[PDB]
Amino acid sequence: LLKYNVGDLVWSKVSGYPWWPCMVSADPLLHSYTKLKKSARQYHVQFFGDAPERAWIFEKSLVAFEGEGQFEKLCQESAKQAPTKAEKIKLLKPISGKLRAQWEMGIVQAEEAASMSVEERKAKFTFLYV
Amino acid sequence: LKYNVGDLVWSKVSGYPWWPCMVSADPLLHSYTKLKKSARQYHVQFFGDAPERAWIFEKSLVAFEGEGQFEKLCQESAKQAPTKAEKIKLLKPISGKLRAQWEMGIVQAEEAASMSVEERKAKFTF
Repeated sequence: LLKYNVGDLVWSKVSGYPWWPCMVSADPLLHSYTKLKKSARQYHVQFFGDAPERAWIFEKSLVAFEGEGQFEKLCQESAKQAPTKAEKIKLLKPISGKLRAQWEMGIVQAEEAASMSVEERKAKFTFLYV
Repeated sequence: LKYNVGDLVWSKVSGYPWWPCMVSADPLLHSYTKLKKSARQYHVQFFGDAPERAWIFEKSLVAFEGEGQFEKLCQESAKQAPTKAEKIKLLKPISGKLRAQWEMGIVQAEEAASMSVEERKAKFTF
């Protein structure tokens, strides 16, 4: 019912990627965290992991983050909606390699963040130029 | 395919000016091009002093010949803007930190353009 705010934890879905743990944050060059591409709202997110990536993601590809247990249900619904048999097969491959290691590292960071207050998690996990 | 890894391109992302980029392998997916079918995307790294990367639709990519192309791309994007609000935003001049980083990307892209493919791939791939 409410708009996400800076610091909220979300799952993000990018094509070719498993659902990914993120935090809504302000774009450091645009100084906005939500905007209209003007009727389709996006939010700015940073992707947890070892690499500090960020992106503008459409509202419909974001799901509020409660914990890693949601990942099962998100994947089942992505599979039971995959149009082609070819994408269904790609979705059923257990994630592996550097992709898996970066995703598991992202899950650990997001679960630490989920147990902090918003003001504390913004201080700790916001990417900043260093 | 219209581009190979190491090709310099301009990328259009909503809210951003046309931005100098290099086509590159996604470090996790290992691909540099893919279908989201019949709608091709390419993976790019945005020049500048912080590493950013994205998957961009081919229709939002233009081969990078030189800085002089920018105002041409901007004029064409403004004619095509879906709404007058978006048009007006495209016509406002860039400044502040966004422009400083844009100019950083223009320097590295010209520098990268002035060295061979495998030369540029070595230094600029993060």
